Amino acid sequence: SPRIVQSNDLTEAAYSLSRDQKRMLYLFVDQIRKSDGICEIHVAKYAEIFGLTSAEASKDIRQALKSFAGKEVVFYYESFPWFIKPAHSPSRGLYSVHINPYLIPFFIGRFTQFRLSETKEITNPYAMRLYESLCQYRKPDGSGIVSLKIDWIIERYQLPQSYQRMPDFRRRFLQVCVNEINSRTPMRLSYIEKKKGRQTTHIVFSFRDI
DNA sequence: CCCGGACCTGTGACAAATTGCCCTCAGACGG
DNA sequence: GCCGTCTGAGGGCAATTTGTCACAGGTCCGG
Ligand SMILES: [Mg+2]
Ligand SMILES: [Mg+2]
Ligand SMILES: [Mg+2]
Ligand SMILES: [Mg+2]
Repeated sequence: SPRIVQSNDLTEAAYSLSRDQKRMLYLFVDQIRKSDGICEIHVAKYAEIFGLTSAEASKDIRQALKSFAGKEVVFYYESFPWFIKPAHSPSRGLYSVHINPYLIPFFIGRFTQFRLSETKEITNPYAMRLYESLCQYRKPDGSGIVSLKIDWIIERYQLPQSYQRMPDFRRRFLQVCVNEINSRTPMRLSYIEKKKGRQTTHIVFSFRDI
């Protein structure tokens, strides 16, 4: 199945994208890498890849696409827009898109890689971003260990402000996303909290392959 | 000493957003 | 050439999940 590879600069960039937008983003990165920035998406191809109907596929592409306008990317800093022209459909069931050509070197570079089947069942976009960043530290054999700082998680993934209250961080982001990964990917994930005084400062993740 | 106050935790409520579903009807094609 | 079928572009839904905040209940500080 398709092998995603991506620069670590993208794995650790600051942005806010939905699940549907990240799914499309994987195919753009795949298309670009297999080579001006103009990519293409076929409704019927998207539907088969993610086990959707043609109807529900069309709805996902259309709304994702019009929601890209105004979206930006920050590499730690420098900010860029994803698109430099609105999307448009030349043919029925087919969409044409214009990626910011200045993003090309950030896609292809110290790199991260995973098969697309590993992620196509994750629903929460924050849970996707976590699985990508763990992959960045994965070994050939399938294990790894990493400590991520809570302030850095909040900035890079752009979690909403009420998750600055730690019990909400635990309840609505950490537990759910560890649970999706353990239920929806071939990984098996555990964690422990590092504290300093009263504040929790980092989360230490350990994982292996099933 | 115990207070009021500034921290921290977890849970119950509700509001706002997203999920996979359902139905309608015109476009493109082929036989 | 007309029509039957597969597409996909629209319009909606209720059931779940995600985002937000009040309040109970712990500690330690300082005065
Ligand atoms: Mg959808
Ligand atoms: Mg009393
Ligand atoms: Mg009680
Ligand atoms: Mg009290």
